Amino acid sequence: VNMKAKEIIEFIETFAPKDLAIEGDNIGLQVGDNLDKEIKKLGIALDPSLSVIKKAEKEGVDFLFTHHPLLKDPIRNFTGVIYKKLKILMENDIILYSAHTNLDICKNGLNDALAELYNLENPKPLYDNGLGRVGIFKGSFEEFLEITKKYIHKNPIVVKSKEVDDNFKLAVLSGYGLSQSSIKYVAEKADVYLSGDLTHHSKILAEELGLVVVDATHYSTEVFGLKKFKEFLSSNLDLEIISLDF
Amino acid sequence: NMKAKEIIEFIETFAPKDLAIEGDNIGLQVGDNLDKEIKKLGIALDPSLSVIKKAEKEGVDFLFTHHPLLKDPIRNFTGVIYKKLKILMENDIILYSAHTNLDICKNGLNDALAELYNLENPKPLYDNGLGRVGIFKGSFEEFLEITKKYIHKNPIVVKSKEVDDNFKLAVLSGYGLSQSSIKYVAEKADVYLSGDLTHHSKILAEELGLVVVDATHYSTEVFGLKKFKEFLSSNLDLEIISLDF
Amino acid sequence: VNMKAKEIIEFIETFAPKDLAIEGDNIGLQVGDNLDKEIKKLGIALDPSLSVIKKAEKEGVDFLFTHHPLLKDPIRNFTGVIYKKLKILMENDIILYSAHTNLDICKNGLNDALAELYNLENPKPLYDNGLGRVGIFKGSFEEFLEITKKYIHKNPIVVKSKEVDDNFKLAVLSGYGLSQSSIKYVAEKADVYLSGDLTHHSKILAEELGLVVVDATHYSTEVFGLKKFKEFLSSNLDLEIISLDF
Amino acid sequence: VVNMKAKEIIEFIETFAPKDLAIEGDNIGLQVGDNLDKEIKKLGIALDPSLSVIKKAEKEGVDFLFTHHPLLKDPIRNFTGVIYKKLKILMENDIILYSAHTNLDICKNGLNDALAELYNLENPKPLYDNGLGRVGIFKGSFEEFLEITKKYIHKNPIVVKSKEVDDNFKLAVLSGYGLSQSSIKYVAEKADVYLSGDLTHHSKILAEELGLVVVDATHYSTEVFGLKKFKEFLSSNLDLEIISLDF
Amino acid sequence: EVVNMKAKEIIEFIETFAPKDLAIEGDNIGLQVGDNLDKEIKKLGIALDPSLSVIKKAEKEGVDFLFTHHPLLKDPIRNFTGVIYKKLKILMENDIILYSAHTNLDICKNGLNDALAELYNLENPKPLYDNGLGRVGIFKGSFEEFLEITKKYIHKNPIVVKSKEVDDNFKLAVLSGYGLSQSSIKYVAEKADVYLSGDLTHHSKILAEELGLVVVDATHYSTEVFGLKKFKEFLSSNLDLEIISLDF
Amino acid sequence: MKAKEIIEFIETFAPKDLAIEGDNIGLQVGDNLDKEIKKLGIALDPSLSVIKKAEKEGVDFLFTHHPLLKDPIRNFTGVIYKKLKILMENDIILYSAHTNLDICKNGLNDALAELYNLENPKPLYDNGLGRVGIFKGSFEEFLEITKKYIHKNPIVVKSKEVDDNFKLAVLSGYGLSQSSIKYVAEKADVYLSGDLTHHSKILAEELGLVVVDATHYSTEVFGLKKFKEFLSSNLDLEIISLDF
Ligand SMILES: [Fe+3]
Ligand SMILES: [Fe+3]
Ligand SMILES: [Fe+3]
Ligand SMILES: [Fe+3]
Ligand SMILES: [Fe+3]
Ligand SMILES: [Fe+3]
Repeated sequence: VNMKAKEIIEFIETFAPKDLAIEGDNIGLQVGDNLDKEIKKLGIALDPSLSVIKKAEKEGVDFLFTHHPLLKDPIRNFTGVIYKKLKILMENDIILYSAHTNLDICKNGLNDALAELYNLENPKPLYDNGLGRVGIFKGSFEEFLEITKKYIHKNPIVVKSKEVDDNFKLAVLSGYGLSQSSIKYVAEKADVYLSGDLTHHSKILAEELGLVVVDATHYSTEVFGLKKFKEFLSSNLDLEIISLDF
Repeated sequence: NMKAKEIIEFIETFAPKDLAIEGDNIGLQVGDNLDKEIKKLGIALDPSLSVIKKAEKEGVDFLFTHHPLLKDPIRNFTGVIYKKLKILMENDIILYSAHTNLDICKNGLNDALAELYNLENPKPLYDNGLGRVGIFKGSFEEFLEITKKYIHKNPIVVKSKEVDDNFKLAVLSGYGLSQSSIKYVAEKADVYLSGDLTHHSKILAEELGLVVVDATHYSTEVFGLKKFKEFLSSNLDLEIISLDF
Repeated sequence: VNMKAKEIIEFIETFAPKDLAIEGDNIGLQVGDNLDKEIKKLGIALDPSLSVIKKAEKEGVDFLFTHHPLLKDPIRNFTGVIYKKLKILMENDIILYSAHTNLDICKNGLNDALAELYNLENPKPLYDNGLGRVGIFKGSFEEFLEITKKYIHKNPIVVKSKEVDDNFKLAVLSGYGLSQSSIKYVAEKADVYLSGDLTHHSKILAEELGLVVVDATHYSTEVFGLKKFKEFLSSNLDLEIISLDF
Repeated sequence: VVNMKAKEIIEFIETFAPKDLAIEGDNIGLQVGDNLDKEIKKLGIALDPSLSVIKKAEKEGVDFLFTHHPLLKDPIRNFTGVIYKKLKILMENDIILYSAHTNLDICKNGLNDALAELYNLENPKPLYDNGLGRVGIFKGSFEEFLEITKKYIHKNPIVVKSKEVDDNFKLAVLSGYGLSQSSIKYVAEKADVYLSGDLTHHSKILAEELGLVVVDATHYSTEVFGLKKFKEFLSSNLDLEIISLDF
Repeated sequence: EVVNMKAKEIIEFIETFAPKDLAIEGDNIGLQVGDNLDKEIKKLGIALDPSLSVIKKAEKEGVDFLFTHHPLLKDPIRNFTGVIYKKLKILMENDIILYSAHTNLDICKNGLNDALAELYNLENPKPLYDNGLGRVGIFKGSFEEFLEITKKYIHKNPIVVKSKEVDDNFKLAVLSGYGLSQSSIKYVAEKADVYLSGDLTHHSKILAEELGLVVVDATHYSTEVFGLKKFKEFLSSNLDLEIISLDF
Repeated sequence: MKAKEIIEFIETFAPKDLAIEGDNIGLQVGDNLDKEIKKLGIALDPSLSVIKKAEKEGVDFLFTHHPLLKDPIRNFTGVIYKKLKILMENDIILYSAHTNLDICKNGLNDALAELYNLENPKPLYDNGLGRVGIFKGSFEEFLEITKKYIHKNPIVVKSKEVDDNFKLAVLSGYGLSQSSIKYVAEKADVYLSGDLTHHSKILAEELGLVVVDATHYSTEVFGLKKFKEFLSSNLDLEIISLDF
């Protein structure tokens, strides 16, 4: 009737194998010791934030799955916010486990979810490492925008660098894909780039290159696919599953 | 009648180059003969392709920008950088930048923000001299109204906690909302006004209880740049126009 | 009535200022959040080992002072031994604070304690960074060994590289001072080197250089001064103070 | 005689000297240019994209400037002085500047092969692992080797005569700068005589210690020999006016 | 029967037994000091360390080829004074060749780690590390029997960190030389119940106790000399050459 | 004289702290510095032929400008074996003063500045390497001095015309790196140094810097001869030169 933590981890890693993760990505077990324990309640979150972790404790979550890792940069002192987070997780024996870029890259992962939403014709990986998707959007720019506003984020920032003809090349990248080097790279591959976390220098670069950029936010472009992932888990596992920051 | 070198001298008197932080690519970006006579000065935030085309169109012969032309060095000349350099060289337009030295100098871009908010006892925010922090003598709502009226009509507010009157306000013009900046400024201020907020930084601010106001990179720098432009206009017998503001 | 964690820390840092610590040394607060909390029982240990931390919990220690830091190398995952250690400290809100090389180097610190035991004439810092002491031992090698056996370690390992005349130059370094580069450096400054943690290649180097090495162990050469430090805290603070691994 | 698009010239050149033959880090390919559909009437070839070469190109109506050496080895982020003057000339005239560097040194019938064939090296092999240089037996006397050097490459090469050289010796050749201290040490294990360019003092001393005979026929002349072969090759195959600018 | 050998023939024989490509990355194996390898060799000396006393003893005993396990230098130098001056002077004055097989001798079949694995009759032995250093397998006996073997054949009073109880038929890891660094302790704690090696220091002792890994320090010197004696016997059996040991 | 006293005299003239970062100056090969020295040899290079000659002529202390090794080693075979064997077997001390001798007062760069009688000489680089000042004469007069005192057939890169009373930079040894050409072109009309190579020649032409390559060997040996005379005037020692 009940699942062990290691069995949940096994199921997740079958869906999104850890070796799909890009170099250096802190995927896998973040916080935990005994993985033979039976799990009462699974929580899903975009971020292992202090609010999310307090909510997990509040809601009786003992297996906390997040997309973003707890720490990118390693530390050797435990004070302030990280102290408050670890204290809640350790005192309550809550396991924290992450699937980050392996969940972005895998089949039916976060980037596939976007490609399917826009029904990309002949989709291909955007980067060599498997991040992102690119293909033809069979419709007008205005229809593309409507889908974006309806399903992802209502007031996306649009950098309308040039006019966009019907049946354009659409690149999608869930999360933060709007770095300067990404703008330069994707400008060679697509007419329109849908992603998150636009900043000023990247906006200027897109305008110079004629790449239309749509910032539908880091949060919404990932949560769209995370919601799919949650349904997938719910359909397949005999486990109570809740979302914490979406 | 003014030579390019005396415009440069005037600017460098206001914002000495050694105020720029280590590694900042400040000073002459593109140019050769600085004895050249300058009839029309253009000021811009960005040396973008459209700014450079506009410079050429308006007959600008000295183009001042806040952001340097290149941050990372290159050794091939194709695409966008080719198009930009071709316009500058073809018209012998001098391109000169004052970047963090203009952020840091007295009455520079960060001081302009500190003065707008009338910060009491203002101090540099970082050791390298970037940013300002001091007491805002008023309510958070009064601080917001000033922001909306003079800087940006609808800033993003990450309202991480309640803010009492006479709070500590830190300001940094441009991009000051990196993850390490959020962590640092959270120890020094109740409210942080800057530009270019992204997701991980928003989350950090909420965790730390630092209220962040993103009035955009563009608007927080342009506010002080306009003041810098009027200063140049008051002191130089030169036609001076702005190109991207 | 009770003193706060921050005033215990202030007292310690007055004796051994953090800026005395050598470059890269992970000194100061290791684990903790609220330093305004009141402290009823201070525990002192050489090592923040798992057994020391369990003993702290068992004995009701709320402020754990150790000489060695919890971590030298930073981490970004929390499992196994470090998980168990942090869990005990955090669930019980035990503060862990360390003074490492700043306690080695400061006046009347661990190296001064050794120099004073041997009544070194005109003692000087051994290294430029302030680690270790060197001066004249006004007596015979045999008298020096008897002092070592009575006060530090009952059976020290002696690498008797050459004969030692009376009134020789003695270098002392508490803890691990017997690295290969230290042997070479100290051989130019002393006839006899008293420290801890001898290994094979260092023994050979000492023999080649004619440097007499006395390994009284890493543990005993630090514990000697740590006891002095504990007495000093006990004399000055109105606090219950116990030792955990000595 | 007809006009060619710039991209068609680049294609031909890269067929002869593929870019993936260039050693790690070498800045080969398009140096300065945007539109490669540009129509080319006159191709200029040079060893160096020097200021005098580029001025000569402008003067002579060159539309496509090929050089062996890249314009920049180390990247820059300011454009003043000499580089400003060079770019201004190239951009004002939209002259394309393209380079094939070590990929031209290494390819079949490239600059090093040209030397190896000149000396009729028996069973020639690549000298370095990366494919630079050639080494094989010279079937003749040291004096005959020197005469060949004098007749075809450079009239008065500097000879570091570290030891006597017997007939049928192992000869290593490297066009351009091949006389670094580390090259001397490496080649001394592989050859009796080393023909290259740009000898300096420490390298001379090292060669004398190791007994390696070094012949400095100069960086310029050892590359220009093969570059002339390359120019002749282009002229035979392309219906283009082709001129040389610094040789 | 007893004859002279050229140095290159000795080197070829040693490298057949312990190929240089077995040595781990960065290990300074091979020719340490020497020029002409056609040199005729009458007397081969074997040592753990190319120490000053070993090199003096080599000179005194007329050793023409000095084999050592540890290389003369780990870190490169560009000045020649003090002890290294004294050492090189003795070798060069007498043209004594100094040659080393270090981790290639640790790793090769019947090398120093195999010697330990065979001594403890390890069941189904495997390399302990990826690079081939060390061996690990089941010790078919009690911990006390393991300890008895250690005391009789390796070192009489080994330091024992008895982090936990050890049942019969436990997993034993062995590493000849210095194998008791902190990172080795952490690594081996996942692969064995008991770790036999040398050069224990305080931090490593604490870590072993935390992890429950039983550590036996039978010393760097003795855990290598055990296999080096085997190696010497092997050379003596195969080469018609006078062979002596210098620091064992 | 003891070796340590010779070393003391040299280091008083050319303190080791004047040497640039990373320069391997001081004792190269030696143990006992109480050794009695009857005969001192001076050389530019501690080459194998110099070291053989030192042995042949009975030299006890070998002073060289260039250090024995720039890059460290951990094996001793081939040429370095042969060199060390000669020095150690004979306990010949090898000691070097390299850039500290280039930089010190009346050192190798000052020797050149004094030969050309440079007006108001200044160090060329911040680290003290090289000298620059006005040459009070014609380019042709400068060339004549160069040919008579330094090197008979210097290579001249005549990048532009040179007027009388021009700014002259001098650097003994290897001063013609690409980065040096660019730097010096801002500070001088004419650059006198050694070891010219192709790319540096092209840069000098582009920049209009006249470069005179009087060779690495001759521009250092000129000042080394002066140093040898200075040692000879002051020390009661037999002193010979080995590669000049
Ligand atoms: Fe993300
Ligand atoms: Fe900015
Ligand atoms: Fe310690
Ligand atoms: Fe070349
Ligand atoms: Fe060993
Ligand atoms: Fe030199």
